[PDB]
Amino acid sequence: LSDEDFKAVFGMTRSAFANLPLWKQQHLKKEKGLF
Repeated sequence: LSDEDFKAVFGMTRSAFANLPLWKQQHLKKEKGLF
């Protein structure tokens, strides 16, 4: 994903996303249908 894609998809920056606990990364992806 591009940096702006991360912002559009997750409502936070790439680095912010990568800094979340893994359960939370997984949940934020799964609720959108992502892997």
